Amino acid sequence: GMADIDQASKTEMEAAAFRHLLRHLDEHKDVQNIDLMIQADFCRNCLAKWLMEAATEQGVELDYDGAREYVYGMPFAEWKTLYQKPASEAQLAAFEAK
Amino acid sequence: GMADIDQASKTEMEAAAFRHLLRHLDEHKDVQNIDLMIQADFCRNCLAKWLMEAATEQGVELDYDGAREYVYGMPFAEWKTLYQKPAS
Ligand SMILES: [Ca+2]
Ligand SMILES: [Ca+2]
Ligand SMILES: [Cl-]
Ligand SMILES: [Cl-]
Ligand SMILES: [Cl-]
Repeated sequence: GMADIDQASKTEMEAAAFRHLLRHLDEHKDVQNIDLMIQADFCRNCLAKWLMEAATEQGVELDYDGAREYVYGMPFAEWKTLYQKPASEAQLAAFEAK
Repeated sequence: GMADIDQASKTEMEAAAFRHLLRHLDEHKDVQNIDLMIQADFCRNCLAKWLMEAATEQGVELDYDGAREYVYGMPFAEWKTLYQKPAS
């Protein structure tokens, strides 16, 4: 199991799995952040925030724009223009519900 | 940005963010795998499969039950009996 694997390999595997998640989300641009928030309490923006937190743990610098640019594969502003639809009344309500 | 960070730190950050997502999902055991499949096209089993694929990349064995035990924080059988509900 995981307990049996050397730390360096485990870190590489967890890193690889994270990058896989980024590709998956990039391949499903129809999957909206507000729906991720409603269903699962996280979205692409949270992954960017979590990277910034990890940057602090590693003594390195990453700001939110840089983190988002990495997560989205381009500047957030461009992603928003090209791909994002604003929330529906039902999504706002359902977000307000949770 | 991310391209400016040394490779070892960047790897550590990606791994940390993956472990954060695991803790997040463990904190939301209410969030069923079906809803994740519906809304996001992946679920906890997917994360475990991706970890299996990453193990192969690293020249180590991690089988599916091993991967799921890690992702879920306990054997999947036990998780299914305690947390999984039939789909409405
Ligand atoms: Ca990407
Ligand atoms: Ca866990
Ligand atoms: Cl979105
Ligand atoms: Cl957003
Ligand atoms: Cl489930």
